[PDB]
Amino acid sequence: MGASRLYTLVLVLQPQRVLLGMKKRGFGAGRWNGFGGKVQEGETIEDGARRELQEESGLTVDALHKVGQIVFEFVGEPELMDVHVFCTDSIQGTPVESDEMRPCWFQLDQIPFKDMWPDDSYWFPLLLQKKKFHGYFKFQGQDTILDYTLREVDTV
Ligand SMILES: CCOC(=O)c1ccnc2[nH]ccc12
Repeated sequence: MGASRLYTLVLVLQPQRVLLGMKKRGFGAGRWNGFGGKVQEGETIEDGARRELQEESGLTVDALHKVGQIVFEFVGEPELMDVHVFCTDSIQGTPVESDEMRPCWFQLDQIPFKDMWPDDSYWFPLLLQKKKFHGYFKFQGQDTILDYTLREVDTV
């Protein structure tokens, strides 16, 4: 309940590896993550996903697929974060470093969960298993999960 703000998150997932970026500034700096950000006025959610992927990594894609939705609450912040998660295996181009992100490929048994947001350990396996999901995570600061829910869905 309450006003929420729209965000995107894009995971480039190939058969034996996944592309992540080391966030170089701002919110989440110092952690590996997918590519994304705030959705702007005048663009769809999926347009916003492609825009952030191109700005942060130089990549474009043929198709994005909806895989999940995660709602974040941060203690003492008024806006909830409504994050729409997408995947793809159809990249056009070679990934390149930006002001915001330094991209690297990881093997699927070497995903660096110790240096990622702590909710990723819960929902990433569902992404890897190609299951669609709805998550909720309540955070105190950037390290501590106070409450969460997670379930599989038919419709994202
Ligand atoms: C795209 C904006 O997503 C983020 O703000 C965020 C916050 C907390 N855990 C997270 N895990 C992955 C992303 C993420």
